[PDB]
Amino acid sequence: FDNPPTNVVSHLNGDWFLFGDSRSDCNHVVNTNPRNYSYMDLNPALCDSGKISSKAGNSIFRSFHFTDFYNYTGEGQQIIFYEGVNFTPYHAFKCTTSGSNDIWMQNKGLFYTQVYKNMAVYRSLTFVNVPYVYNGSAQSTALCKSGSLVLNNPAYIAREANFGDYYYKVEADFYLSGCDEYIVPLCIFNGKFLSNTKYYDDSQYYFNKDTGVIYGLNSTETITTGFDFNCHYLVLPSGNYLAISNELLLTVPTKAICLNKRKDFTPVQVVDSRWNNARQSDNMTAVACQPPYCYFRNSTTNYVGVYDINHGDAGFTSILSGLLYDSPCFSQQGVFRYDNVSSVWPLYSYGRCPTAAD
Amino acid sequence: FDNPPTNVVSHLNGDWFLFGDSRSDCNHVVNTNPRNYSYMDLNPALCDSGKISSKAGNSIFRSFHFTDFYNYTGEGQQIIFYEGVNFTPYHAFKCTTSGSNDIWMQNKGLFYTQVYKNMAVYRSLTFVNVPYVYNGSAQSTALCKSGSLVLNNPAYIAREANFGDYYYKVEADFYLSGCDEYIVPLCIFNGKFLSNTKYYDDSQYYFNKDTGVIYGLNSTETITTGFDFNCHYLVLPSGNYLAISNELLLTVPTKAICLNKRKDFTPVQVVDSRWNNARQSDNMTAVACQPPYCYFRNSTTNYVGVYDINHGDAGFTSILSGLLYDSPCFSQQGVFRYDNVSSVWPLYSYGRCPTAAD
Ligand SMILES: *[C@@H]1O[C@H](CO)[C@@H](O[C@@H]2O[C@H](CO)[C@@H](O)[C@H](O)[C@H]2NC(C)=O)[C@H](O)[C@H]1NC(C)=O
Ligand SMILES: *[C@@H]1O[C@H](CO)[C@@H](O[C@@H]2O[C@H](CO)[C@@H](O)[C@H](O)[C@H]2NC(C)=O)[C@H](O)[C@H]1NC(C)=O
Ligand SMILES: *[C@@H]1O[C@H](CO)[C@@H](O)[C@H](O)[C@H]1NC(C)=O
Ligand SMILES: *[C@@H]1O[C@H](CO)[C@@H](O)[C@H](O)[C@H]1NC(C)=O
Ligand SMILES: *[C@@H]1O[C@H](CO)[C@@H](O)[C@H](O)[C@H]1NC(C)=O
Ligand SMILES: *[C@@H]1O[C@H](CO)[C@@H](O)[C@H](O)[C@H]1NC(C)=O
Ligand SMILES: *[C@@H]1O[C@H](CO)[C@@H](O)[C@H](O)[C@H]1NC(C)=O
Ligand SMILES: *[C@@H]1O[C@H](CO)[C@@H](O)[C@H](O)[C@H]1NC(C)=O
Ligand SMILES: *[C@@H]1O[C@H](CO)[C@@H](O)[C@H](O)[C@H]1NC(C)=O
Ligand SMILES: *[C@@H]1O[C@H](CO)[C@@H](O)[C@H](O)[C@H]1NC(C)=O
Ligand SMILES: *[C@@H]1O[C@H](CO)[C@@H](O)[C@H](O)[C@H]1NC(C)=O
Ligand SMILES: *[C@@H]1O[C@H](CO)[C@@H](O)[C@H](O)[C@H]1NC(C)=O
Ligand SMILES: [K+]
Ligand SMILES: [K+]
Repeated sequence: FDNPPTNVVSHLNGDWFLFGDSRSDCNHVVNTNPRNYSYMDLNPALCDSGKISSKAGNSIFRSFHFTDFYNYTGEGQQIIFYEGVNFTPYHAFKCTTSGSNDIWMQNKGLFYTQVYKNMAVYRSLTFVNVPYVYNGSAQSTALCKSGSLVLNNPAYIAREANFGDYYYKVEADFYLSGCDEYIVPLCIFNGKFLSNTKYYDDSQYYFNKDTGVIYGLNSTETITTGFDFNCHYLVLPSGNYLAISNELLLTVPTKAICLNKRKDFTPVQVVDSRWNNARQSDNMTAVACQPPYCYFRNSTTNYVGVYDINHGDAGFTSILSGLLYDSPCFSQQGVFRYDNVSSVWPLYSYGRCPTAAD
Repeated sequence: FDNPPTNVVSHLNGDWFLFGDSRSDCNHVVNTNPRNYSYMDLNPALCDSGKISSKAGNSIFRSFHFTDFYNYTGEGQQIIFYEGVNFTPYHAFKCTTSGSNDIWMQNKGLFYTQVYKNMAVYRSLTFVNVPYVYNGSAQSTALCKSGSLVLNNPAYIAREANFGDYYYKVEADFYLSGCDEYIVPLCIFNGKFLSNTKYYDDSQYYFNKDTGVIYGLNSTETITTGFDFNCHYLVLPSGNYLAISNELLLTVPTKAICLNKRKDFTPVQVVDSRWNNARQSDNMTAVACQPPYCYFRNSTTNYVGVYDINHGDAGFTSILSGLLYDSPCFSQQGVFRYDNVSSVWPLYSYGRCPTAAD
C-alpha cells in the first residue's frame, strides 16, 4: 500500500471552482478548425460542470487592469487557479517605452497575493464596474499602453483647460457596493516624471468618507527614466470614497474584484501558469502563493504542448487530472488520495488527512 | 484507547514561549507573605524554564499604551498567551470622563489581532522605544488618562504658543529600527471635539518617507459626547517616518511591538484572560484569535481562585498544565496527546496529527 502526496489539483467534494485561461477554456474549441480539444490541459469531460471560468488569451490580472476584459466569475469552497501566463515578461508591458516590465511583474505579484489570500476566505469571485464621478470637464485618457494592451483600471483623468502644470489637486468620488469586500488598485508613477521641463512626483490618495481611512501613495524614486506605474492592491469594504490627486494625473478605480460569501478558511490551489521555455515567464504567482492560504503546484518539465507548443502539455494535464475525482487530503507536499495512513506527515493540511504514525 | 482533543495549551517540542500576567508570574511570589505560589495558574515547576515573560498587574496591551509598562520579551516557535485581563471593562478606562470604554475595547481587539497574526510568523516579541523629533517648542502632554492609567503611546504634542486654535498642521519625525516589523498605533479622537467654542475633527497621518505610503485617519463621527480615542494598529517595516497632524493634537508613536525572526507559519495559542464573574471582562482576545493563526482555549467555569477570588483557578490551572509536557497535535478542537488514531478529524491542525479513519 502506498499513499504518497500526489502532484495534482483536486477537491474534497463537489464544492470547488476553477479560474483559468485557454488551457481550461472549453468554449475556445469553437475557434478551432477542425474542432479540437487538445489545446486544453483540462480534461474536456469537465466541460459541462459549471465549475470553470476560463478565457483563452486572458488572466485575472489582465482582466483587472486592461480593456482586454473577461468577467471571471465563480463560487466554491475550494478555489483553484490555473492562469497568469497571459501577462508575463513576454508581453513586455510598460506604460511607456521608457518604462519597466519589472514594475509590472511586481504589481502582478502583489495582485495575486490579495486574490489568493482572500479566496481562502470568500466563496465567490467576480468583477464589478466601479462607478465614479469627476466634476471637472476633463475626460479620462489612455496614458498607459503598450502594443494591444491598454490599461483602463485605474483610469487617468486629463488635466483641466485652465491649468498649465501638474501641481494641481483634484478629486473624484467612487462608490463600492455589491460585495463584502473589494480589491482595487491604488497606483502612481514612481519616478521623476518629465512634462514640459518640469519633473513631477505623482501623489494619489483614496479616502473612505465614512471610516475616515486615508490610503495614499507618493512617488519617492529619483530616477528620471526606467520607472513605471507602481500599484498597490487595497482590500476595501463597501462605502463611498474620494480619489484625491495631489500631483500629476488623477487616478481612480474603474473595476474591482468583488469578493462575496465569507467562508471557513480554505486554502486555495494554484497551478503554475507559464509558457514553453522559448518565452519569458515569471514566478510571481509562486511568490503570491504561500502557506497557509495557498498550495502551489508545478510540473517538473518544460511546457511542451501537443496542439501547439504552448497548449496541451503532459505535465500540466496530469496536475489538472485530479479535478476528475474527489481527494480527502490537501497539503503543501501534495494531495493524498487516502485519509488513513501515509509515510510522510501532511504539512499545512486541509481535509481528512492520514497519519504517518505506526 | 482514547485520544480525545484536550483542553490545554501545550507544545510540540521545547521550542515555545509564554506571555502572561500574575497568574504565570513566578517573580510575584516575593511579594507574597508568606511566600505562596498558589496565586498562579501556571505550575511553578516551570519557573526555571526561561520560557515565560509575565508580570503581575500587566498585559501586552496595557504595556503598549500606558506608563504602567513591562517589557514583555520572548522568543519561540510556538507562542502562547495568557494575558489581557489587566485591561478590561472593569478598569473603565476612557481618555476623559465623557468618553467610551467600548472604544477602548475595540482598540484592544484590533491590537491583539495584529499580535496574534504576527506571532504566527515571527519567533520573537519585545518592545522598543520609538524615537521621535518634534521641531516646535511645545512638549508632550498627558491628555488621555483615567485613574492610575496614563496613556503614553501614542504621545500627544501640545499646541504651540502662537496658535489660537487647533486648525494647524504640524509634524514629527519617528524612526523605526531594530526589528523586521513593528506594530504601532495610529489614533484619533473620533467625534466632534469641543475646545473654546469650536468643534474639531482630529486628523492624523503617518508617512513612510521612502516607501511613500501614507496611512491616515480622519474623524468622521458627529456625536459631541460619548466618543473617544480610536486606534488602528499598523504593522510597518523599518524606516523613517513623519507623523503629520492636520487638526487637533499631533500624535506620534513612542513604543512599538518589535517583531523579529521570520518563521514557518505556526499558530499561536491563546488562553482566555478574565476576572471572576463579579467583575466585567471582555471577549476581545476571543474575537482576535481566529483560525488559521490562532487556537483559543477557555475553561467551562467561572474563574474562582483559591489564593484570592481572581487568582489560582482549577479550570485555568488545568488548561496551562499542558505546558508540562510535549504534545504532537494542535487543533481547533484541542490538543491530541497521540499522533496515531482518533475519533474526530483535527481541524486547522498543526503538528503530527492522528487519523479518524478506520
Ligand atoms: C504627497 O505629495 C503631495 C504632492 O506633491 C504633497 O503635497 C504637496 O506638498 C508640497 C510641499 O512639499 C506643497 O508645495 C504642495 O502644495 C502640496 N500639495 C497639496 C497639498 O496638494 C504631500 O504633502 C505629500 N504627502 C505627504 C508628504 O504625506
Ligand atoms: C482630513 O482632515 C484634514 C483636517 O481637517 C483635512 O485637511 C483640511 O481640510 C479642510 C478642507 O475641508 C481645509 O480647510 C484645511 O485647510 C485642511 N487642512 C490641512 C490640509 O492641513 C483633510 O483634507 C482630510 N483628509 C481627507 C479628506 O482625505
Ligand atoms: C460580472 O458578472 C457578474 C455576475 O453576473 C455581474 O454581477 C457583474 O456585474 C459582471 N461584471 C461586469 C460586467 O463588469
Ligand atoms: C516550475 O518548474 C519548472 C521545471 O522544473 C521550473 O523551470 C520553473 O521555474 C518552475 N516555476 C516556478 C514558478 O517555480
Ligand atoms: C522567484 O524568482 C526570484 C529571482 O528573480 C527568486 O529570488 C525567488 O526566490 C523566486 N521565488 C519563488 C517563490 O519561486
Ligand atoms: C487534435 O490535435 C492533436 C494535436 O495536434 C492531434 O493529435 C489530433 O490529430 C487532433 N485530433 C483530432 C480529432 O483532430
Ligand atoms: C487505507 O485505505 C486503503 C483503501 O481503503 C486500504 O487498502 C488500506 O489497507 C488502508 N490501510 C489501513 C487502514 O491501514
Ligand atoms: C525590551 O528588552 C529588549 C531586550 O533586551 C531591549 O532590546 C529593548 O530595548 C527593551 N525595550 C524597552 C526597554 O523599551
Ligand atoms: C469562557 O467560558 C466561560 C464559561 O463558559 C464563559 O462565561 C465566557 O464567556 C467564555 N469567554 C469567552 C471569551 O468566550
Ligand atoms: C463577543 O461578544 C459579542 C457580544 O458583545 C458577540 O456578538 C460576539 O460574537 C462575541 N465573540 C466571541 C468570539 O466570543
Ligand atoms: C497558599 O495559599 C493557599 C490558598 O490560600 C493555601 O491553600 C495555603 O495555606 C498556602 N500555602 C502555604 C504553603 O502557605
Ligand atoms: C496509538 O498510540 C498509543 C500509545 O502509543 C497506543 O497505546 C495505541 O495502541 C496506538 N494505536 C494504534 C497504533 O492504533
Ligand atoms: K495622482
Ligand atoms: K492629530
